[PDB]
Amino acid sequence: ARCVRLSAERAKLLLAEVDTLLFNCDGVLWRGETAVPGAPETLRALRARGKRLGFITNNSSKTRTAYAEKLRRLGFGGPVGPEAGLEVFGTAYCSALYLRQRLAGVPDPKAYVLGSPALAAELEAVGVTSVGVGPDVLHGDGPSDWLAVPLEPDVRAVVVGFDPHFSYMKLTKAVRYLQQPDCLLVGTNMDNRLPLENGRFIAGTGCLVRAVEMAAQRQADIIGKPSRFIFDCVSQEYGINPERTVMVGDRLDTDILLGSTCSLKTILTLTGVSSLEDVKSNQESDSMFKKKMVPDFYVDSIADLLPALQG
Amino acid sequence: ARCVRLSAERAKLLLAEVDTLLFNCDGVLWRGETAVPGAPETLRALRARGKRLGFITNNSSKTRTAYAEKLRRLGFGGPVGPEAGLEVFGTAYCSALYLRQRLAGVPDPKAYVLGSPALAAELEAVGVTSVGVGPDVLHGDGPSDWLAVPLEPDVRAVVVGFDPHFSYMKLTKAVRYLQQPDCLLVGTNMDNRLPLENGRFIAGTGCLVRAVEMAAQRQADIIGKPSRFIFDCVSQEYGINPERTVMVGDRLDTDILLGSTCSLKTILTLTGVSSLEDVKSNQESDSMFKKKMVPDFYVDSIADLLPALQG
Ligand SMILES: O=C(Nc1ccccc1C(=O)O)c1ccc(Oc2ccc(C(=O)Nc3ccccc3C(=O)O)cc2)cc1
Ligand SMILES: O=C(Nc1ccccc1C(=O)O)c1ccc(Oc2ccc(C(=O)Nc3ccccc3C(=O)O)cc2)cc1
Ligand SMILES: O=C(Nc1ccccc1C(=O)O)c1ccc(Oc2ccc(C(=O)Nc3ccccc3C(=O)O)cc2)cc1
Ligand SMILES: O=C(Nc1ccccc1C(=O)O)c1ccc(Oc2ccc(C(=O)Nc3ccccc3C(=O)O)cc2)cc1
Ligand SMILES: [K+]
Repeated sequence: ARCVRLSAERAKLLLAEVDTLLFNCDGVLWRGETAVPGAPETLRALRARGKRLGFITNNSSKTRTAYAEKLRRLGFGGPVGPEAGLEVFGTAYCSALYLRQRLAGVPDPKAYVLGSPALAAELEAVGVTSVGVGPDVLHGDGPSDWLAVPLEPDVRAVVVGFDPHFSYMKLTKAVRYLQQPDCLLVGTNMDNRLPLENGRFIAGTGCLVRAVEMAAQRQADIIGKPSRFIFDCVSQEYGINPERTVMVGDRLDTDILLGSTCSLKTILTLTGVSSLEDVKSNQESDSMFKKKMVPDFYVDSIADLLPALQG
Repeated sequence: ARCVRLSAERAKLLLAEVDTLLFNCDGVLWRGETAVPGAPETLRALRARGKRLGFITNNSSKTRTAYAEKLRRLGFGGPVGPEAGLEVFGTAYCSALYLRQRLAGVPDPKAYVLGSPALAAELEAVGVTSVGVGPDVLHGDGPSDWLAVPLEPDVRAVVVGFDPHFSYMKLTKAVRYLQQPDCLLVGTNMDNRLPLENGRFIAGTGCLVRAVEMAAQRQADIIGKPSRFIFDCVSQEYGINPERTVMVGDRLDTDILLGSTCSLKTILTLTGVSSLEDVKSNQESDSMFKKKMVPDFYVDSIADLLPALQG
């Protein structure tokens, strides 16, 4: 955990020692719809050497198939056909898995999803009916009118994911549903800001999840990184061996901390949000938790692996 | 800080040593439009005894003048006419004063207010123009469209107050405005829940302010209780003497903590949010901050002061 630059020799040693590599799609492989220069060639070379490539993302907007299509379109060489989805693990699919297990044996389970269409679709495939996907503008002169709005009959969970239609009405409805102790609170991810191309960014799902949490005085179960649950899903379907697996990430609090908590080796790409200066601040601090989110190796871009892989 | 019940004897002695009593309007004096039973008579008796009564509230929805009208309407016996407003101190008015200080020397001052009409009105009286009050529904299929929406040219502050129209578009616009370093971030209050009559509650301004804070990675300046600023505003016009002043409140984290930090004596009314068990948790805990939010006296309702006052 010394944030060593992964030079070609160091990279060759690490690559020989690891037969699986896990990546964060946003900020490592690609930004916006534009690939990080050289990243596609790097991942294709890694597949050529026989290394298993897996993808972990905190984005609830896209399904497994959609993310796989993006990776193939941009030349990261995923398997073609339906099998592609198996390679990518995202908060939407993992949220569906969490609700499948937790609400197992519940008849015709339904949930209030303050989230994207893909999240609702993944839940539907799991069998969880979804309500609340879409706009919910506020109507009423005062609080009583807002609290009077009708609610769906059987809602056993609230899923907070990226919802551009998020409103105070949705927050009030979420609180009302969550007043029942049985009702679960699920947060897709806890990212404060999410990066976009050209150094632009938009507010992160975490802002919504913290708003709902505070309003209901409940602590949500966060499916996404850095929670061990997303790693457990990957481990259930990939059979990950922590000693022989690497996590490539751009965000210290989510990706790198996932690696540290789950005993995976960590590579930090500076293409994305986090910076070497942030690592230095965490290193200097005496807090052990801050020390956890310190990467084993750092690369300017994933493309810096190409010299070793082009061997 | 032993949370002793305010018996009639204790009340008479305490009233003898204190010549000013400050109250929280919501949850102590009244809930909704329904007054706490006997409270109007208590405050009227305090006026008759000569005790100076002042009001501090975290609600940005209501103007100073409107709160005064509520006080006379419900029989709490404030001075009639314009001077009524002098008695009430609220987050809207205090926020306007804060912006008067910070935006002093600014031509045509403007702010993006995620808030009520009353908040904008108080700002307007101070001279600060308001933008964004009202619905701003999100339209557009993706992030680029949302960030392309035009913004007003001159915004030197963003004020996050209770906004029933809060939406992701308003959060994005607030983030964009706060990206300029000069732009200030002001939060009217930081309450997670606000109480309503009938034991129901809705989400608080604090949830919205925390969402904006996280999205902008900025620390908002919180005007409302327990911030020292609201007490300074009260003291500017009242000349508060801590030895002779009491704070009557229903919420430990806001009212009682203001009393402790500003060295005012504290009475807890159980009519509102906080409960004796919460006080017990703070007393038992070894955290010093929890010990700060422990009331000196506790009264079931302010009406239990009437026996001492009817003397
Ligand atoms: O919810 C969306 N749509 C709809 C909802 C209801 C009805 C119709 C639609 C309709 O698109 O017709 C939606 C969701 C997302 C949208 O863009 C985004 C694309 C990508 C991301 C993203 O990088 N996400 C993250 C990445 C890293 C870490 C966290 C996140 C996160 O999202 O928390 C975000 C938004 C557009 C429409
Ligand atoms: O989130 C809160 N609770 C919970 C969340 C999950 C589960 C349980 C609870 C549970 O309280 O059982 C929360 C707690 C307390 C809250 O009041 C507050 C009151 C005042 C302030 C405040 O002025 N703070 C600041 C002061 C000055 C400058 C900046 C700030 C700032 O906060 O930035 C904060 C919270 C609210 C929610
Ligand atoms: O009690 C209230 N507050 C608080 C009390 C204690 C602690 C915290 C808060 C706290 O708000 O954080 C309260 C009272 C009344 C409330 O109804 C409201 C209803 C409507 C609006 C509002 O913007 N309305 C409009 C805005 C734009 C355009 C039109 C309108 C309209 O009403 O036509 C605000 C508050 C909420 C909380
Ligand atoms: O608040 C954040 N920022 C700032 C705000 C103001 C000023 C400066 C900063 C500034 O980062 O300089 C913030 C930082 C990092 C954030 O990622 C996080 C991701 C996840 C969690 C988290 O609890 N993850 C959970 C996982 C499992 C179980 C429970 C939780 C839970 O959240 O309950 C915290 C931070 C977010 C905001
Ligand atoms: K960077």
